[PDB]
Formats: sequence, C-alpha cells, structure tokens
Amino acid sequence: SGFRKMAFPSGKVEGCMVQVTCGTTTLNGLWLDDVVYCPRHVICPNYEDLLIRKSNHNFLVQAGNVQLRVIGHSMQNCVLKLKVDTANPKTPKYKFVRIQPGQTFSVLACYNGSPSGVYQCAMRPNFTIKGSFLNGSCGSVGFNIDYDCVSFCYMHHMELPTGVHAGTDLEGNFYGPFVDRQTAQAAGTDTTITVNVLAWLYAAVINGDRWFLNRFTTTLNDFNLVAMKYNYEPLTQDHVDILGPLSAQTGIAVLDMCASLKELLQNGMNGRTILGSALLEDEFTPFDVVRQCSGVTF
Amino acid sequence: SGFRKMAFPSGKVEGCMVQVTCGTTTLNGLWLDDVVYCPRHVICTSEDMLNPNYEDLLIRKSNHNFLVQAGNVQLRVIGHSMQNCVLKLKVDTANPKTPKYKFVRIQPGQTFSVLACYNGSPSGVYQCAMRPNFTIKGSFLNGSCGSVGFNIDYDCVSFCYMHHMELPTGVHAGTDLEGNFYGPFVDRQTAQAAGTDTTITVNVLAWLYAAVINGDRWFLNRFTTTLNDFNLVAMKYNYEPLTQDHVDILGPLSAQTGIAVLDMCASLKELLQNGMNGRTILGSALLEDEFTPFDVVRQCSG
Ligand SMILES: Cc1ccc2cncc(NC(=O)Cc3cccc(Cl)c3)c2c1
Ligand SMILES: [Cl-]
Repeated sequence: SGFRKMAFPSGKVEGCMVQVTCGTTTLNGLWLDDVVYCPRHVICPNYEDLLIRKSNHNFLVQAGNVQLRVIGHSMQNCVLKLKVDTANPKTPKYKFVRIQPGQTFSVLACYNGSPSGVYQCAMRPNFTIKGSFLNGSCGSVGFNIDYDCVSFCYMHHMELPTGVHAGTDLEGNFYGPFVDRQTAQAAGTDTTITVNVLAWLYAAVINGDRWFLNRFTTTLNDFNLVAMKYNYEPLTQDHVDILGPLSAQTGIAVLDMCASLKELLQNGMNGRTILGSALLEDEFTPFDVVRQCSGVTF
Repeated sequence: SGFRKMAFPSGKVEGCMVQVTCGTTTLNGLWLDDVVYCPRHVICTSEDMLNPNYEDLLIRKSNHNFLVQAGNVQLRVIGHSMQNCVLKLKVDTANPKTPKYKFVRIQPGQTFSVLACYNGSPSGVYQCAMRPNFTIKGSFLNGSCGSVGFNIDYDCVSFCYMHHMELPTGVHAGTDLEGNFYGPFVDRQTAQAAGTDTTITVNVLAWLYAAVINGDRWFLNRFTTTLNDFNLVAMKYNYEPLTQDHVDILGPLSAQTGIAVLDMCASLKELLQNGMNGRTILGSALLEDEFTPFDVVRQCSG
C-alpha cells in the first residue's frame, strides 16, 4: 500500500553528469559515449557566429575530479555536442526520445556536474515543467527507464518569469514556443492532464479511497464539454483505451470514473482528500499507476 | 436475503414538492433553495402545444401570473427564466427543507426513484430505469408533470429526471433538471413515437448475479462465450449490446460469486434460447432489466 510521487532510480544517469565551463558560464553536460551534450547557451545571440569563434580548449569539461579533453564541437538545434577523447565507461543503454505533454519523467537536478536531487515531473500541456531549479541547474536531464534502457527526454535550459521551466529534448528541439535567449517569453495558459487525473483516481481506488465513486456514467462528449469548462485537456478515445487495464482491475469503467471527476469538478472534495491530496493530482500517467501498483524494477 | 424492486426513501424530495399554477394549467415544481423548477409547458394554453414559441409566451408573462403553493403557503415569485425545457421561478423564500443536492444527467440503463405528485402533493414512490430508447415506463396520470426522478446515494439527492409528457404508447418522456430532454423528444403535441425498445443487457446480468447471491444457480451452465458471440445472439432477442465497459462494471459481482462475466453471458444466452420452463428467478418469470450492477451490490451487500 501507499502511493508516492516516485522517480526512476537515478544511478544510470548520475554516471553521465559532467560539468561544462565556457568562459564565465558553468553548467551541466551529459556524457554519453565520447560526446558531452549541454545547452548551447553555455557559449553566451547568433549561435553559429559565437560558436565559430570558440576553440576546443575554451570548453573545460570536468567528470568528477578528471578533466576531459574536448577534441571537437558541433551544434544540433539548441544543444551543443562536445566531442571528447574519452568514451564514458559508465555509459548506459540509452535512447533520445521526445515526449508528448502529459507524459512524466524523472529529473536529476545537478549543479557543477554533481547530482543533488531527483524528482518526478510531467511535461505540462503548455510545454513547461513545474520543476525545482536554481542557477547552475542548466543541463540537468529528464529521463525514463524502459527495462534497462535510459530514455533521455529533457535537458533544462531556462526558467520563465512565473517560476516554471523550459527546455529541449536531447536533439536540442525545445518543448513549447520558447527560444534560448534573454527576451520576453511567457508560459501559455496551463490546463490539467485529464487522463492522468483519472489514472490517479484509479490508484486511489486500488488503495481503498472510494468515497468519490458514484453510480453514474457519462458520454465521452458530455465529459469533454464539462472538462473544457474547468481547463482540463480533452479526453480522447486513445486515453479511454489506455485506461482499460485500470478499469478492468477496479471494475470502474473509464466513463464511470469520468462521472466521478465531473462531480469532483462541480462540487469539490468537501473537506475530504484523495491519496492525501486536497487537489486532483495530474502528474501520474496510467503507466506510472500500473508500474507503482505492480512493482516493476530497474 | 430477498430481492425487491427498491426505491430510495422519498423524504428529502417530498419537502421540495410545490404546486405551480399558470392560468388554467396546474402541475408540480421542485423548490430548491430560492428557485422552483418545473416544465416550461406550464405557460402553454394546449392551443400552443402543437408549435409553441416558448420565448414568445414567456416574455408575455409576469411574476404574478405564476401562483406557487408550498403546502398551505403561497410563495411569491420574484423572477422567472427558462433553461432549455425547464422554467426556473425565483421565489422570495428559500426552502428550509432543501437537502444536499446535485443535478445529474443519467445514461440509458440507469435506475432512479420517482416521486409521483399531483397538485404539489406526493402520492407514491416507485423505482424506474431510463430505457435504451430514452423513455421511462412510469406510472403517471394527468397532473403528474413536474414529478421528479432521483437517487439518494449517501446524504445527497441527485435529481436526474423531471416528467414532462406521456407518449402514445403509455411510456413517458422528460428532461434532466437542466431542461435537456432524454431522447429525441420535444415538449410539443406533434407526432412523436418512442423508438423500438431493447432490454438492458448489463442489468439482466447484474440481476442474474443477484439471483446467484440469493442461492439460485439453476440457470447456470458449463459454457462460456466470446463477447462478440454473445452480442450476435443478444441482438436477435432485442437486447442491448454488452460492451467491455459493462463487462468491467460486472467485475465485482463476478469476483463475489466466482462466475466470470462471459460465463454468466453464456447462461443468459441459454435462458434466451430456452426460456424458464415454468421456473422463476428471484420470483420473476421474465428476465428483469431494471436493476443496475450498482443496485445489486447496494441491496445484496450494502
Ligand atoms: C391525459 C394524460 C394521461 C396521463 C399523463 C401522463 N403524463 C403526462 C400527461 N400529460 C402530458 O403529456 C401533457 C403534454 C402534452 C403534450 C406535450 C407535452 Cl410536453 C405535455 C398525462 C396526460
Ligand atoms: Cl448514469
């Protein structure tokens, strides 16, 4: 029993964190095989022009107490790829994956190439992450673990004025309409990840929290009409299908749980909590719920 | 033990019934807080009924045209507005007997209790199900318009139906409490017919599980079925398709009795083919479809 916001074990990723210094700027890099990936803003904008003025020895890369020697440099979108002489012996089996909003991932927050903490995030529908970052966290990565393979899905680049965070996939493509420069940028109006709230309601049912259940059901269209009024993401037939296993395990049809959510949105919790929360939690995907309520290991 | 068609206690709803009179028309209204909800056709003169322009008829009305009576007390109407096919009469007194309530729109197959009223006075309570053709097989006479359908799960009354009309087959049509009709019906005297009705398959299976919980297994068999083969057979007996949602909903009953849903489906398939052969199931010689899976669990267990 119990339901916690749980991150993947960070060990395979910790062995990849290095410190990248370029001039006065110090941030984090991800050392995989003989390449160090880091935000291109470490050179700071005309990034092609700033990069052409740099030499390999301008980038000081530090892996623990060992200084790596940079033998090449190239830019792929908003990520800098520093070719190093040494292949990381701790390189795990990995993939670079781009995630969709609503998907969750773990973030290994680092400062000076050293991991300080790990937390679980969700890519918000407005493509920002409500992370926890201080100055020096740039280059901290977001990942998932698929059996023994680390899927890198995020690299931290910046903080928006609202305290939320923006970054890219590992191919340097930003999540959201953000750019890596000092200019007026704002996170768009956020919405609630509906499929995730339903997944979390199923987790609450599995943990014995059933007060919110009711005898009612709803049409998918009637629910989307209601959900649109509360700034909730539309629930698609894909989401309903994804929720299938949880629906089968608890005996509560997806549209049945949707009617519980409809009443919760119009009536609130009425002094009650669900999984120790007085708010509807949207940062657990249907897969996160199944994995935590089954015990999958890495 | 025992399985009865059980209605919710009507007390919380009785304290909300008021009489609404507009001209020659008298029907029932539901007094919740300082609002009286009733069918908008109370403003019609029966000569309007065929093609009524409700916006046009309502604009010609004043607050003092609507006489609202709560017991022996005449309530004062201080405002009026129309929301779909329901009239909302703002009154100068909040109902002190207003219970904790919600307005819920139900899906076909769902059940609810009906508090039948005449002249703002409750005369009886019965259990009903929203038919797959969106009609209800109620028991209503003239003057029952405005009688409400509800469920009382826990201490909150969930209003799901307001009676508006009787179709030519003796079945009834009405709306949710936001004035949206169930089915393709309109509050007009025009030619309207209930579509071909079908048996609520998930409810019959729930009722077969209730029979098993009550000690009856005569109808069970050694067979199982695929969901698709059950639906092919069920369609031929005018039964609603059973979806994966229904199979999932039947999960708890299947777990409690040790009989898999598709196993129980094979038993229903056999009953459809053979009939009962002079036998009964829960005192009925017909397959009962007005108990949902939720009704069976509430009544048989708690
Ligand atoms: C005579 C009678 C008998 C039983 C009845 C049972 N329920 C309702 C009655 N009346 C109506 O249906 C009034 C009506 C007519 C046309 C359109 C609308 Cl929206 C309403 C009943 C009347
Ligand atoms: Cl329903």
